[PDB]
Amino acid sequence: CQDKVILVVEDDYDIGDIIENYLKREGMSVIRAMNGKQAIELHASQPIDLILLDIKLPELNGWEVLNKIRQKAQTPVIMLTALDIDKVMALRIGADDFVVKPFNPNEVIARVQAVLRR
Repeated sequence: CQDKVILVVEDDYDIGDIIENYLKREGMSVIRAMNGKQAIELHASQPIDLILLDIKLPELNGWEVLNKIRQKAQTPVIMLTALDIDKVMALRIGADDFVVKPFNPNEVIARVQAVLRR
């Protein structure tokens, strides 16, 4: 999975930093988006292999963020979620996946690598 590019969409800087270093130490490249507008822009401009998307974003509803991206490409997504909207989350299995908050960062690496392999 070396050189695969992961878009990490997360408003909390420390959680994003934890995810980033775990992904980079496994050999992946990381691009950080702090909100949904940034996610849409960076997904449009960079070759992204997988999006890690926190549902809790400051202004946009994070499912319409996914919806907006999905109208464009079928880029794999792993949602970071607290587990409301249980249905739309079961929906994604699917090729996609989710990680429940709070999480062990090792779970993120495991699920990213699995989704990429599929």
